[PDB]
Amino acid sequence: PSEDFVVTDRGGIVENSHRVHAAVVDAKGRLLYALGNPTRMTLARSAAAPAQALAILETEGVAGYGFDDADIALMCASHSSEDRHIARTRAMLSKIKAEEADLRCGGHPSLSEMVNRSWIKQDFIPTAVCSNCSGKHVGMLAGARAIGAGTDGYHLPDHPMQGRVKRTVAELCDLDAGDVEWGTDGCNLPTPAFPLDRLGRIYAKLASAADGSDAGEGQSTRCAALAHIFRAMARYPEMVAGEGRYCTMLMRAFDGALVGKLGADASYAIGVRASDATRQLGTDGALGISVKIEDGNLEMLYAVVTELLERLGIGSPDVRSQLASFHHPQRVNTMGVTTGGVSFPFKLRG
Amino acid sequence: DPFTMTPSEDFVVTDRGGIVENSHRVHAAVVDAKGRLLYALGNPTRMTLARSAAAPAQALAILETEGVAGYGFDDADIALMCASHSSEDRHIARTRAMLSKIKAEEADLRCGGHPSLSEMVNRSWIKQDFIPTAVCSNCSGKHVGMLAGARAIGAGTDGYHLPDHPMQGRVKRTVAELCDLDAGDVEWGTDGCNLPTPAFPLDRLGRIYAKLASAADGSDAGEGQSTRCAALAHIFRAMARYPEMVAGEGRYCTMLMRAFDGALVGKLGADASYAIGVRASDATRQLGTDGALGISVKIEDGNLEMLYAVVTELLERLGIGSPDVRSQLASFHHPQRVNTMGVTTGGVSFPFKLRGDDPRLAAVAR
Ligand SMILES: [Zn+2]
Ligand SMILES: [Zn+2]
Repeated sequence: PSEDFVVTDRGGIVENSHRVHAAVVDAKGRLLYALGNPTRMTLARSAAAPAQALAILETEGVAGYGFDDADIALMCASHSSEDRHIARTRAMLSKIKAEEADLRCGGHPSLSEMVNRSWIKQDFIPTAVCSNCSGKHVGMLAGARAIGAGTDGYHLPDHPMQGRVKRTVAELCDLDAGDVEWGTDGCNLPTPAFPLDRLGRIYAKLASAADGSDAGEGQSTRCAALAHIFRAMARYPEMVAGEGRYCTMLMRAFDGALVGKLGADASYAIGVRASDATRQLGTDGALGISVKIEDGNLEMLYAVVTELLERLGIGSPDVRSQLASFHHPQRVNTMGVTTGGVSFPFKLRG
Repeated sequence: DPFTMTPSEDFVVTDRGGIVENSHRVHAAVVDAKGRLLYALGNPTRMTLARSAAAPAQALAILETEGVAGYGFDDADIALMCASHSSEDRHIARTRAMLSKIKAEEADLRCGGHPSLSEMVNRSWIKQDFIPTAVCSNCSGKHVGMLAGARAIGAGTDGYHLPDHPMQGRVKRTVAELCDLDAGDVEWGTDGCNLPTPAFPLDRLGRIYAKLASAADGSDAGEGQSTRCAALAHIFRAMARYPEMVAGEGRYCTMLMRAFDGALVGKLGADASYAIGVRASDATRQLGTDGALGISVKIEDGNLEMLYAVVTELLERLGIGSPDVRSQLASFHHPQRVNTMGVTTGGVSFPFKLRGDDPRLAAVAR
């Protein structure tokens, strides 16, 4: 495994360096390109949300609630707690006849500094309905209600809804139950850990299912649900994160060519639909990308993800230039002087 | 394998339920009053931007500027020269009092405003829609001292912050001399407050602080000192007596220095460097030196929360502190990992190994 770093400098002098791991996999999960240790055991955190959305959508009876594509995107989200995410959360609660008091997630400072500053000015204390995970929680309420399971402990590991989540994660990873480890996330759900390349496998299967759907293929019910999830994220990326957020600007820039998702502590995953770019990389199908910054730095994650799309030729220069402020973050001091930059001395191995 | 551990494996690590979340490479040097390396983590000579952990050397360059003594700066003013302060009202007030002492105005500052280094101060700013200005800079005390030096020598206050200005020529020389380095062995960038900022091997940052602490020792014992040594001792005394000017309420540097009640001074450098100067004590003697001691730390990826955890762990391993004094730092030592429903999800640990084994075990500094 290579010593792959992203490095920041001040006047050419090394400031910080961050170890990068990355996996690029085809639709079956075969490893195509790598940085660092592409199989590093990694907490997927909220980059697992589409698999959790799959578990929700595959639960008997959930279809009768009439969740729409923006609802599903919110199930996939780490949203910024904008008023529009709160509103959709309440509208999802109304659809399943539940109440904010039924949520088992808690409030937290918004993932958007601008939202949080507006909260601070107004003395606003976030509650359960503000959780960046509030959409997947409503979905898990919905699933528990759907099969009659009882709603108080829908978040606990021994509840049938978390059993479905756990089975669904392992099946998407093509792992045995024993090879996925579990802790607890900030929103109080079980959260999985598995080799980094398998996170890319999940998103390659999202993008693969989307390709099979627009191609009129016989699809399994699971493939069709994955296709729907892809479609929902790509259509409502503002629900997946929010205004000014990397995930939203990425997906907006690519206009349905890919879906992408943040994991807390600096994981990222992308599913890329089949394209001239994927074919040039040497695969006849969809593509998956997963990334982990070893030390957890988000600013460096987004810089590295954007540099990696460039290395991979994914997008056009014009399309990627929408992400320019993430690719080379601003390094400007309190008097407007540029003090340094970011570098990418890493080499993608194939 | 505990019998093949290497500096490349010196890490501080967070976990979720025992599953590794993040890991951060640790570099540290522990040196005696002459800079002799006593203990190390990672690469103790890593070329490193000291950032505002260099501030006591800039304060020294200010105080050794002929004619500055006539302004009547007091020990709290000097502590503020050594500061990365929280932009509390008292820090802003002292900045304006220092401007008045040298007959200058806020428009003479060449630093700019920025969100407070204190979350609580920043919250009050956000409520009031307050836009911070030059006089709010965490470096304002330093900048005023540089204005004072430029005035005292007749240099001209426009440009005091630029490398070619004699005040910055004084800084650059003073820094190299404290590190015992030739000029070509210190590199220079520009910091957030718009001053030249130095980079030199990590151990030399410990060297500067060992020299602060040593000078304090000599002054307190009544030894005849050079003008420089007496000035170092004054800087030490100022930081240790007014630690709230060096940082602010709730800040690590202030809580560290209050807890130790004069036994040491310590200072943050941005992007996760730390420096501590320790007066001679039973603890330093058990560590095997007959004088003062300096410590310098760098988290490679720049994480501050991990910095404070690591510095506190390292003080415990060095036997510096009592569990009682060091217990005021307990929230820094083991950062809370509690989710939005009050459940603890994980923790920090310190898989690093202080060195200073089989002779065939190479200690390749990395
Ligand atoms: Zn969550
Ligand atoms: Zn400064």
